[PDB]
Amino acid sequence: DISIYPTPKDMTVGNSEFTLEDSVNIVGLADTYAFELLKNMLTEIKINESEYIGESDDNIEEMENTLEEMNVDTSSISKDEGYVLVTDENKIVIRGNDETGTFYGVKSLKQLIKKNKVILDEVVIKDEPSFKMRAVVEGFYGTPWSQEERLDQIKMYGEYKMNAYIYAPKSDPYHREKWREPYPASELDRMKELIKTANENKVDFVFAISPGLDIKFEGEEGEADFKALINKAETLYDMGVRSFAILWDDIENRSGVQQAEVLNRFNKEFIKNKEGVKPLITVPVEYWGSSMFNGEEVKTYTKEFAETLDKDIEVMWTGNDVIPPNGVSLEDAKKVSNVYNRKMMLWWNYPVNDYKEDKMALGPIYDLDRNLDEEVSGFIVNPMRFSDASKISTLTGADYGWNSVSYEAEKSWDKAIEIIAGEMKEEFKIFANHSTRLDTGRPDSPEIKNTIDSLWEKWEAGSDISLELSNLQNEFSKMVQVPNKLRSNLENKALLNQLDSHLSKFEIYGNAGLKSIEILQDIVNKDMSEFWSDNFEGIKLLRNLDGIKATIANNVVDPFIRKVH
Repeated sequence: DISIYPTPKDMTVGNSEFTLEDSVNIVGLADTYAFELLKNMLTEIKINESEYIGESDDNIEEMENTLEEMNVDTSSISKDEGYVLVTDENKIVIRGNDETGTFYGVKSLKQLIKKNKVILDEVVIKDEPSFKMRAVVEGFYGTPWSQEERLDQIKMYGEYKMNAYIYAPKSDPYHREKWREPYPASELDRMKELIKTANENKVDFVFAISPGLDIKFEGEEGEADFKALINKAETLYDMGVRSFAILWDDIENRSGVQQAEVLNRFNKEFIKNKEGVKPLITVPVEYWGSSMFNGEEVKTYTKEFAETLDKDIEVMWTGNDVIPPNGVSLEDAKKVSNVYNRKMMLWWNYPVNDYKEDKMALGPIYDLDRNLDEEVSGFIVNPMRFSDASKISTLTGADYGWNSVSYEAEKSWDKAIEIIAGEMKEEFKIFANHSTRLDTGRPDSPEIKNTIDSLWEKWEAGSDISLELSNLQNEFSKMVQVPNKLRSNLENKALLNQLDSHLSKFEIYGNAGLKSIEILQDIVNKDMSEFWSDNFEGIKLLRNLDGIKATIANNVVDPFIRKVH
């Protein structure tokens, strides 16, 4: 099956395939990057000068040979970043609605090519995003991503059509403690590389400022602090920053009016007059739904903040809670969008694990309303400080952000695991299955849990539990085997290193689970001698588990083994 990720809005596969000659000839004028992409891919074919055909164009080009050729398929792709992609048996058309659309068209093409002959299936794809902003924020506490990780992350975003990176590292003082101060000389090449890499990838580099700890609003100092703010933003503009955010999350000041005013002035006196600068982004003091309401009434801060703030300023919130245990429903978002008189942006606190750092979140974006896009214009993933380990969840986030209507968590998770773990995808999922739930997320190993819950009812009733024991034994044997196989074969070694303690603990859980079954079986067999021995071995395995810091399988398997003892 043809597989494009994120899942395209509209895709129809054709009957035939075709192959490519060693010469191509591309007709198109076109986005530098979309075009340089097309090239690097062909050369991974050559460009002929005369008469197989590949027409790559944006709508702003109104290119003749392209628009003419594309008569067979009709265009109601209107949204920004939308594109159409056609292949037929031999022409291939890459028509965006814009420079980004054309880039994404090529990204989808790059996933169509099967390489030996080099074939390219025939399809019509009509495609565009559910959310206009699909971002990752560096918003965890703990050790920041390194330069290599950041660059690596940015490239992944462009690959999967995420269009923004919010640079908000808690430990970088020039975003916060020293917000007034421009970036030193030493830092400039570091930042430009980020910005340039983001630009080449159609990823908005968003610079976040958190002035809230000491900013002044009142009088002479207010005017100074405001000038400081304008200046800093000018610096960043000079580096190439075209997207900005001012954050009030997690500070002292509770003046909604003054904060909104600072934002409106900045929006007025900086944003709208600077060329290519995108809408300002903010986050309130009351950034979770429940913080915004006292019963049915809107709280003072939110009332003043929302009433004062210009409607074209984007506002992030986290859902009903800081970490919503059961995702975010359309009605949750409606309640907040009604107060703010605008589509909200969802800052989604998963896979971030900074509040539970010994457990990795390796599951799909889960329990977010399929039709959130009705009230929400932005989807923002807050990842773990562990970059490679964050990728699986983040990619499901890319899929949801791009195509929320057709997003299915489990099927999406399968594809992300395949992207990240390759040939080891089955072994990886067996592991990741036990590591999805933190304060939010898909519940861990749900079938195993049902098996156990069902087992205990039968056990208390003295009914035969052979099928369940058999089922559990299969699971536990896989748990025993997958760590060595992953340690041996997982190609992503940063990922392997991040997970190594978890994998070792997982192997011991497998063994402890196998022993727990034996203990249960001993009781059924009324074999007092065998029971004593197994019980003793089981206590030792429990001790081995308790000695390892890493948290995995802690909601389902762990209580099972402890209940048996």
